[PDB]
Amino acid sequence: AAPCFCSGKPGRGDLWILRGTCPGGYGYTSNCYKWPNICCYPH
Repeated sequence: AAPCFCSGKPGRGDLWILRGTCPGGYGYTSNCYKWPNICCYPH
């Protein structure tokens, strides 16, 4: 998933698409949100 950076966080995160929240089964907890998509942390 994307190299897409988050706010405060260099490097990368996963680009998720038009989700208001990230899947709970994956392992995230930290994410940054950019409708109509998202990228998700940790990375």
